[PDB]
Parts: sequence; structure tokens; C-alpha cells
Amino acid sequence: PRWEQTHLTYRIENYTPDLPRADVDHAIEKAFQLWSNVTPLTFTKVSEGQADIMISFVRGDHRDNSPFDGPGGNLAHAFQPGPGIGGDAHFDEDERWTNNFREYNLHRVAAHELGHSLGLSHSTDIGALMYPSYTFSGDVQLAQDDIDGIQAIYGRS
Ligand SMILES: [Ca+2]
Ligand SMILES: [Zn+2]
Ligand SMILES: [Zn+2]
Repeated sequence: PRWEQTHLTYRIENYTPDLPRADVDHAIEKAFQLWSNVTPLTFTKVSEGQADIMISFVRGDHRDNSPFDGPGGNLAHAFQPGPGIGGDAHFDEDERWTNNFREYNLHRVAAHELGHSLGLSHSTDIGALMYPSYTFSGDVQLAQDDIDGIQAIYGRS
């Protein structure tokens, strides 16, 4: 299953007080641009109406079958790309999100969750951001395994 449309939209339900929204929007917009920068897909932010991808922050159990068990376990998750709650993305607001090489980088995890919404799967390539184990990579850029994978599905820009 994949999006049949060539354009998609996204909306943030709220900004966590962990970091200013001005810094979060950039991190999120920067991730979408990295994906569109290599794919003919386009992402438009909407301040009203529904969004193919809804992003929100939740704490502890939030009406889901995958409650967060402390700072351990996964730091976030998303539903398969589909109507209803599908395509939604929840972030563990119990952890401390930062915008640099501190404990964790929100943009690194954001790109990872966005990769799943695109239908991408994990990989054993260390240079792949979809790597299961977290790793600090100087600059955050896409890998060829990821570019060829998303381009193979849609094509070149
Ligand atoms: Ca956790
Ligand atoms: Zn959830
Ligand atoms: Zn994953």
C-alpha cells in the first residue's frame, strides 16, 4: 500500500514545551525537504482541515496498544499509511528532545518515522538513517540505499 497521490500534506497538533515551535517546524520542514529534494513529491503544511500525516506528542499510555514503558523501549512509533489513524505519528514526549548531538536528535528520529510513512523498511547499512540502533552522524543526509529505494518506488525527480 502506498499513497496514490503525488502530493501530501501534514499538520502539527501542538508543540511540546521541550523546544520552541520555531525550532521544531524547521526540523520537521527540513526532513520533508530532504525527502522531496530527491523525490518529485511535494509537502504542504496546513493550519486547518485534516492532513494526510498528523503529527502529535503524547505521554505514557495514550489510548494505544503500545504504551511507553519509561525511557526504555522505542522512543516513538507510527501507524501504517492508511485512512483513519493510519499515517499518524506519535512522539514520546516523556523523553528530552534536543536539536543537536545532545542525548538524542529530534530531526534524526523524525526522518526515521517519515521513512516508515513512505513505506520504507529498516536496513543493515550503517550509513542508513533507517538503522535500528541510534547513531550520531555529523551531518544528517540521506543514503544511496535510501535514495535508490524511494526513487525505485516513484522514480527520479
Ligand atoms: Ca520510551
Ligand atoms: Zn501512539
Ligand atoms: Zn523504525
